[PDB]
Amino acid sequence: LAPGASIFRCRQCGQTISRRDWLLPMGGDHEHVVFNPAGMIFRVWCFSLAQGLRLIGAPSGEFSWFKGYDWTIALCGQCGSHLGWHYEGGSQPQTFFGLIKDRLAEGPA
Ligand SMILES: O=C1CC[C@@H](Oc2ccccc2)C(=O)N1
Ligand SMILES: [Zn+2]
Repeated sequence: LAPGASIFRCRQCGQTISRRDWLLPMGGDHEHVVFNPAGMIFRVWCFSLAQGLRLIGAPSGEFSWFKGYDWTIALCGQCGSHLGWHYEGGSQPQTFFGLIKDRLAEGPA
């Protein structure tokens, strides 16, 4: 009854992005802490599915945090906030989203 932790929205604008139900335990955990080559740390949650994003450019394998996957930058389709990455080109699953947990807001359906 009345769950308050069902939907993830863009923290900056409220755009609908994903659901707790769609969390994906990649390598046995949904949470992955990673750094980019600029040394920025991200707490990434893996989702099987997401919506309301805009995927920018073509995939790159360069410095992929997930073995066998190529990444594309995922912006909030509404406000342009960088919310994470779409991963593709791999196996089991072929694709998923790695979203930056602190750039989302969790709340009711
Ligand atoms: O899996 C990923 C996705 C983002 C990616 O960041 C950059 C990669 C190359 C150059 C600049 C940033 C990364 O390090 N790993
Ligand atoms: Zn947004």
